[PDB]
Amino acid sequence: SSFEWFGSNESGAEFGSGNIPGVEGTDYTFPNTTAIQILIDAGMNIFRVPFLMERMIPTEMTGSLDTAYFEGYSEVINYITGKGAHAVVDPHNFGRYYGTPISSTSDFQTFWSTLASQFKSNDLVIFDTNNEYHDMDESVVVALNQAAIDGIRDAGATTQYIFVEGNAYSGAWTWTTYNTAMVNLTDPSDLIVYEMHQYLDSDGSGTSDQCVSSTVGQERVVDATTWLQSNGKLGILGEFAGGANSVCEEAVEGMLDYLAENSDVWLGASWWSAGPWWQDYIYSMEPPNGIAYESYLPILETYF
Ligand SMILES: *[C@@H]1O[C@H](CO)[C@@H](O[C@@H]2O[C@H](CO)[C@@H](O)[C@H](O)[C@H]2NC(C)=O)[C@H](O)[C@H]1NC(C)=O
Repeated sequence: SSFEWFGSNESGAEFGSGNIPGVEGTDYTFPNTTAIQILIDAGMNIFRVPFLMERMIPTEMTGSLDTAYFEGYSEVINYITGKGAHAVVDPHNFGRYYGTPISSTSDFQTFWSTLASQFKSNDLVIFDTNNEYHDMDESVVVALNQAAIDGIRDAGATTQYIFVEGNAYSGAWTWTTYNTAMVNLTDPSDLIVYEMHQYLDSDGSGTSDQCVSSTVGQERVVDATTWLQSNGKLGILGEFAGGANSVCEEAVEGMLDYLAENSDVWLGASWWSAGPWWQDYIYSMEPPNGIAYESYLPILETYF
């Protein structure tokens, strides 16, 4: 292999974000375990599974677990890890709860204790503090990541890796601009990995199948790599995608090339995304039909 990890996001349980709590099979759905097996069969060994905070612990983030939503969610997590792959537990929330930016470190830490308690003995679980903090003050974002860490560990979830995420959608290309204060994160178990996202379209939003250039991928992860090398941190590219065309594919190959050459900071990547409701989606990695599945899986498998 080139990386310690390589996998895909498995979306569905976070869809219908406009509808809280929402109803399974209408607003949202869970990932298909059979389809995950196919990607395991192909050589993928880590799976990031988004979910909404408000659906997991309704009303208040110090509250109790929704039994139904948590069992739909855990069934997928226990399938991934029961097959010996890592499962990334991902509250897909942008640093906001019911749309308000999160500003209580003690409440966020209570949220994470409650959640991380239900997974404390599954070493294959990874905890992801929050998906893409944005438009919040840097200090608050940093403290929230430290709150999550504290609630995870104090819940006894002490062997699992913790993916922490930066401000500014935790993009790699803006990391040294917004997220230099994220060095000051500690963890008693010392298993912090910095999870960065990188898309290759003009604004980096990853909503287009067009890339800026066949070198834009590596160009957008060089700064972030020297920050990890300099300050002695580990990184994982938690989301990345390209359109099904040659220029994009060249840019993903050149970025992954660069990351794999720097294996000593970069532990791997995860594609955005797989999951059973993507259909026509320009980045769908979901078998048997997904546009990325046909075009990129043959490419990415070179790095497994
Ligand atoms: C989950 O994934 C499996 C594997 O892709 C899907 O099974 C396929 O289902 C369609 C028709 O329903 C068939 O064309 C394929 O032959 C099936 N492949 C199998 C069984 O390996 C299954 O439909 C998916 N379930 C969902 C999306 O709910």
